[PDB]
Amino acid sequence: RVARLEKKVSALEKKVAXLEKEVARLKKLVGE
Amino acid sequence: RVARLEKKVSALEKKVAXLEKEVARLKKLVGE
Amino acid sequence: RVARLEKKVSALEKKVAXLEKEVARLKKLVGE
Ligand SMILES: *C(=O)c1ccc(NC(C)=O)cc1
Ligand SMILES: *C(=O)c1ccc(NC(C)=O)cc1
Ligand SMILES: *C(=O)c1ccc(NC(C)=O)cc1
Ligand SMILES: *C(=O)c1ccc(NC(C)=O)cc1
Ligand SMILES: *C(=O)c1ccc(NC(C)=O)cc1
Repeated sequence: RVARLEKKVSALEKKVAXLEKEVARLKKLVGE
Repeated sequence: RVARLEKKVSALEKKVAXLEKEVARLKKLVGE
Repeated sequence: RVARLEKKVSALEKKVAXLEKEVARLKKLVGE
């Protein structure tokens, strides 16, 4: 169960890093 | 401890999935 | 290993909370 969790958490880290980059780009595209 | 972590990870997966879908839709609306 | 996963999951939770705030703003500006 911990080895499986480690792999799910690594997959989440890679998806969140990306979303952060895509959201940063969208924020620039949309503007203020 | 591991059961509680499994619950937290499943909740994060459900939030990341969605964010991915919302981001995809926003990308289309910006012209990518 | 368990403490290391708890650290990583906490970090992810605070990055996903945010992404949800910034995606909520983008969706409001583009949608309305
Ligand atoms: C949990 O991810 C976990 C628990 C047990 C094992 N392996 C064996 C042989 O029991 C892998 C992973
Ligand atoms: C951690 O989430 C954890 C550790 C032990 C137990 N024990 C039992 C018997 O349920 C639950 C959860
Ligand atoms: C889409 O945004 C999407 C589709 C399915 C799920 N599933 C669950 C269980 O939340 C999340 C998000
Ligand atoms: C897991 O994150 C983990 C496991 C063991 C230890 N330290 C000792 C002394 O057992 C730290 C962290
Ligand atoms: C986001 O949910 C968030 C982040 C920081 C703060 N800070 C204060 C002091 O209210 C509120 C909400």
